[PDB]
Amino acid sequence: MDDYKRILITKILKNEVTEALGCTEVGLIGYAVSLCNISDPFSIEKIELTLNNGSFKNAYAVGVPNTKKYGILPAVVGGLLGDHKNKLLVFNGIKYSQKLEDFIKERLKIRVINSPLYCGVKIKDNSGNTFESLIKDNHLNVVIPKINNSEINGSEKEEYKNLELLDFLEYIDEIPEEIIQLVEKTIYTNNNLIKGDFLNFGNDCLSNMVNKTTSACNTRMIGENMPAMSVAKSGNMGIMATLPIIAYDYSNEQNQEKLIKSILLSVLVTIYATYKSSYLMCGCVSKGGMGAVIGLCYYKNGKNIKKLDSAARTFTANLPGIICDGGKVGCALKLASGCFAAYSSLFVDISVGKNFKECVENISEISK
Amino acid sequence: DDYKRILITKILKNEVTEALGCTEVGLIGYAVSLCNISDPFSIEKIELTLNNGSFKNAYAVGVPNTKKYGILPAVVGGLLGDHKNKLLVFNGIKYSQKLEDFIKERLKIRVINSPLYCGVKIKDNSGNTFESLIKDNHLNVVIPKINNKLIGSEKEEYKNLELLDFLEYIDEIPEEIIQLVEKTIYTNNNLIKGDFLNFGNDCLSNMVNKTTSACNTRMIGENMPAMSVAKSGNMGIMATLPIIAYDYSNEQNQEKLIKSILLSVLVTIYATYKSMCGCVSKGGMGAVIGLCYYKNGKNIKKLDSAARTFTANLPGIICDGGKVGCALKLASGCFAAYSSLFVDIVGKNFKECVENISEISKIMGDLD
Ligand code: FES
Ligand code: FES
Ligand SMILES: [Cl-]
Repeated sequence: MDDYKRILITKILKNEVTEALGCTEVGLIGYAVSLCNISDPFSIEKIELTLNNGSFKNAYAVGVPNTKKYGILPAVVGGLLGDHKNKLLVFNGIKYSQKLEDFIKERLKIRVINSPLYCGVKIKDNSGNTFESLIKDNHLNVVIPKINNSEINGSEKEEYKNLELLDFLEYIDEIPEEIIQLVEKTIYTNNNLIKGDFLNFGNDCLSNMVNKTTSACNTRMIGENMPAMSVAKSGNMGIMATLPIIAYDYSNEQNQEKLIKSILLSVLVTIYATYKSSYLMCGCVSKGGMGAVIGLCYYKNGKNIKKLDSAARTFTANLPGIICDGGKVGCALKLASGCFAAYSSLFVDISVGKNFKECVENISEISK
Repeated sequence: DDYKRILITKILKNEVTEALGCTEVGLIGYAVSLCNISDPFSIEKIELTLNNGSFKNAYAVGVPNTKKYGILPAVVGGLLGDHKNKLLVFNGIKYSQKLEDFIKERLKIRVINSPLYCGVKIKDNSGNTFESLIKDNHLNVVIPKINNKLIGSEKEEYKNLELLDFLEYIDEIPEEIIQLVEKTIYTNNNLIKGDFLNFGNDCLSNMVNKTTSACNTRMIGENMPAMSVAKSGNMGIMATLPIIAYDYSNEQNQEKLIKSILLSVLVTIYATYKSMCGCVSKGGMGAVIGLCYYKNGKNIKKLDSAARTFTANLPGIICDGGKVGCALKLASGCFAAYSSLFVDIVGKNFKECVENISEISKIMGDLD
């Protein structure tokens, strides 16, 4: 029950659980374009956007919220219309302009590079003035312009990646008030993404998990005007960490107290797995699904360390596809596979590590 | 028209065979039997060299007709069996507890990090030496030099066939092939014993439960054979069991079952010829195609969509955990094959998909 640990986990939770309107690809472009703070978008002579291929491929299939359009072009226009103070909720309240879209299309150049996360914007004005913007790395830090920080150090995340599973189990038993509100907002937000049926096999627990997870994932993908609660700057890791648990709870006890603790443990595990991991390819399901299998195991078996280690082991052995196909449906399919692996891991015991910590570290080593 | 019928029929008779135990123990038994020792009690030393990709998948596998698990009883079973039986070497053996204890004192196991390898070296109480070697794939007997029994240009022609060719073949099946398909259905249905992965009752959870149950029956070493496809019993289970379970859950059409099972076997052999493990990537492709034919008939647009979705939702490929890891991979294969029949998007068509999965399995094999 150390109070130093409680403040460290709280700061990391407040830093890694954030709202994002639209998928990372379009939202990141919109935020980077808004950071240039152009007063008159019609006074622009040239706009060059530099994106890495790893991320931003599949941006063509992503709906930009409040535009009724898909891809990079509407995301740039949306950024010119949005406010940088909104961060990844930049598309909120924007009034899409078809006039600005056609104006920008005949002025937009896209440069694609082969590198980790990168989103740079360079803009030439009709008066010679230049404006630059830059968001970099999977932690989405604004490099250009220099902004005031809520300020997690490298040593802080190093301390968190040395914590044990028991530390997260203790934390969920005495959750701060501010974190209870955050978890409840996460549950509400990600449950609101459930709309039309995407993959409904039956009425049982597993199919409700698959159907609700794939439905929330499709709602984001099509460009609906619903924010999502992302975990470690990934809206997919957010859905994967929360929706299989929200659906499991709906199919079982409908216990709001158990749901808060299981969702929180899942987010804590998802951040932990992300911090231990190195990026090169996807990981939404290997990290978010590990949070889900642990969170589901806590809902099902309580504070049982022998059960938790057995679910981590079975999940690591039944790990889904390394590479995601992308496109309009790829992520939804991987997330449905993640549901199956996380759910089925709660019924098989193996003999891939010897415990939760060794399992997360093993999945980290396979990222080569 | 009739040239294709004879080619397909010969390949069907050559690739659909009975197998008693799992490949790991059966391969050891066959390699030990290839030394053809007259008196097993006249042996001074036995060294078995195995690659790790098959050693780890053998430490808990039951050896048929022994009531024991692992490498030691498989070697003893090989000393008792006949090399003319190949993959059915453990058939009819009379296990000797005296020979087991005798051999345990003289047996050395060397483990190497390489593709499939199973070598046996034996020193006689008279100084004479006897060597055996199977490598790359079971039945590839390098030492001793043997005449080629089962049948490169025939497989090359079959590798160039279209999906339509298999759809035509299942509409006018020879009598000898209908008996083979019925024997395959009976044999693999007989492996279903105790429930392994329940999930209640649904078409999907029935497929999962029956597939994982048949796998567990083989894994524990029961003296009941399996119908293997391109050798490998796991590939036979994956190609047949999900279809047998789907048929039991929806209608009970024996005619549609025969055609769907046959198409699945035809696709499974095709995918194998167009090539590491791949039990689920090849057998599961046969299953999704066979299930799609049961569900939609001779519809090429549906079949193309089923292969595309399966290729995008492709399971693990690299199986860890152990022997239970195979049952988990086959349960994941059930989910991917079943769910692929409800989502439309990869290759673009069946042929491009089989060729694509083949290219990615090579990349996974180059990791180690
Ligand atoms: S990009 Fe991660 S699941 Fe698709
Ligand atoms: S060896 Fe093929 S699924 Fe395990
Ligand atoms: Cl096998």
